[PDB]
Amino acid sequence: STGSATTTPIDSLDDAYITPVQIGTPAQTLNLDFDTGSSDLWVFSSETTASEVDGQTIYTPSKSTTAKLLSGATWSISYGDGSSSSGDVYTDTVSVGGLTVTGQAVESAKKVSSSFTEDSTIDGLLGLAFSTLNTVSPTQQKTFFDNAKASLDSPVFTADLGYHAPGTYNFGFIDTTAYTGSITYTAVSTKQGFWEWTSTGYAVGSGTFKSTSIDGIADTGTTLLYLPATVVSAYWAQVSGAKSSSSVGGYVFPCSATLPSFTFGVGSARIVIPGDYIDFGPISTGSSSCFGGIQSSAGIGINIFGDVALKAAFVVFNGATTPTLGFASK
Ligand SMILES: CCN(CC)C(C)=N
Repeated sequence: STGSATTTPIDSLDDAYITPVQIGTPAQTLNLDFDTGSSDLWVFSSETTASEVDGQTIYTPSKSTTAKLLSGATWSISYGDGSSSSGDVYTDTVSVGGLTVTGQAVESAKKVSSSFTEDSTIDGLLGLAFSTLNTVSPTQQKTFFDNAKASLDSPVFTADLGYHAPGTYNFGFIDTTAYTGSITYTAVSTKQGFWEWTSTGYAVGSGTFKSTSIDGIADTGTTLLYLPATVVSAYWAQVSGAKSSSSVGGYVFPCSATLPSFTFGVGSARIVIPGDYIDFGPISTGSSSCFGGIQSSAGIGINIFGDVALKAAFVVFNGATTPTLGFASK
């Protein structure tokens, strides 16, 4: 089997991407944030504290003939940005782009933190990291991908995120029309439960390539590109007036600037992030100070190849017995 679903930016800045997902019988369609940095599929629901729902579409398990309470199971998750959610668990039929999994754990939120409430466009998350990170207790549950894998034509999914435009998540096949050149594959460590790999270096604009190992994670659920302070300083040094602002919480730059590109290495291959991808707009409405799309990972403990990096590539998440990651230009 295969599946193919369009993913759409939630706003004009590509702050996140939502993908429609069918849950239950008859189908209830929710728009979920596909997140290769976590491993829980959770949704706003009829059980979510009413004051914490503001415009989201909810899953109502009592209206699904295939929903079954997973007795005794609870979940609780907190993300790198300080947000969180928790609740109980149902199993139900879940379909993405024509690919159907029966008996999928659907984690129903009883509580969500303010940033989720405040984002009316995201009805929940669909985790695509390794199932070892799944938070369901006392019996850990599998991701949608892990459940689907044996049925797929090939045990892979691909992320093709758009810049200020829709893109595609495919399951079970590689669309050879969706990228240019060849796909370069690179080794993955699953030791931390992430799609963790090592970039071979970077360049800033038309500058020379610096060969240096940068261990990090491919994370569709993170907006920006978080890299070591040395690398980030070298980038912003090429932008007149750019500075790190503790009050704003990162590097900012004059909105009048033209940003240089940023290149990252994948083996001997190179992925080029155009300068415009690194512009996240005024820090507040009407400001002439703009927020940078490349930021320091120094306070995080891990480097993160988030959407800013991934949207510059066609990315293969290869879930074979020994997983690997593939990157192609597009
Ligand atoms: C987990 C990231 N997130 C969704 C974009 C929020 C609202 N905190």
